[PDB]
Amino acid sequence: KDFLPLYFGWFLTKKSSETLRKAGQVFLEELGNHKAFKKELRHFISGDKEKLELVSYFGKRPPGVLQCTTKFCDYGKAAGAEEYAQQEVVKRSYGKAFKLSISALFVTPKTAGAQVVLTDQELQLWPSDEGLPPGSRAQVTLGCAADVQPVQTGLDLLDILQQVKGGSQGEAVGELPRGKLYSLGKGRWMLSLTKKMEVKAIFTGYYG
Repeated sequence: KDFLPLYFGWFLTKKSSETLRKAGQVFLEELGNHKAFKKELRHFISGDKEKLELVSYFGKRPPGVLQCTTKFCDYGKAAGAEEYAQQEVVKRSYGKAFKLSISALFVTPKTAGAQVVLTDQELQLWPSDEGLPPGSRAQVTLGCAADVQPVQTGLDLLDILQQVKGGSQGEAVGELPRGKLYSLGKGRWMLSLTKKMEVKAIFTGYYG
C-alpha cells in the first residue's frame, strides 16, 4: 500500500496566487483604516498607539502559493482519507487545471480568507465527511492570528454564511473599490465583491 498526500487541494498558479494575495493585503489595509472598523475595535481584540495594523495581526500567512484544500489525509491517517483518494473523480482530476470563483473576502479575530464558490464538477472533488449547502466551507486562507490553525478559516466562513442566511448581514457600513463592506459583529467582516475574482489552479496532492 502506497501512502497518500498530506492533503489534496487546488493549488493556485504563481500569477493567480500573487493576484489574490495582493488583493487580500489591500483589503486588510483598507479594512484596518475604515471608520466602521475602528469603532468596533473592542469587539475585535480584548487588548487595549491607537491603530491596529491587520497585516501585522494576521502574522501567520501561507509561505508558498495560495490553495483551496479539499481533503486533509495526513498520509492516510485521517478518517476517510483512503476512501476519498480512491474515488475515480479524484484520480481522474489529479493534475488537472480548474478555475475557482472568489465571491468575497472576510476577516475575523482568528482568520482572513477568500470565499470560494465551487462549480458542480468541482463539488465532485469536495469530500462528504447544518443548513448550508455542501461546499459552503470552501475557502483560500490568507492569514491567521498567532495561535490559530488552518482548519479555523473554513469554520469562520460557515459562521459568517449563517449570519448572512439569517438576514443579520445588515446594510453595508462602507464601500470599497472592490465591493460593499459588511459588519456582522463579534469582529466579523465581509467584502462582497462586485465582480467575482477568477483564479487558475491545479488539483493535486501536497506531501510536505
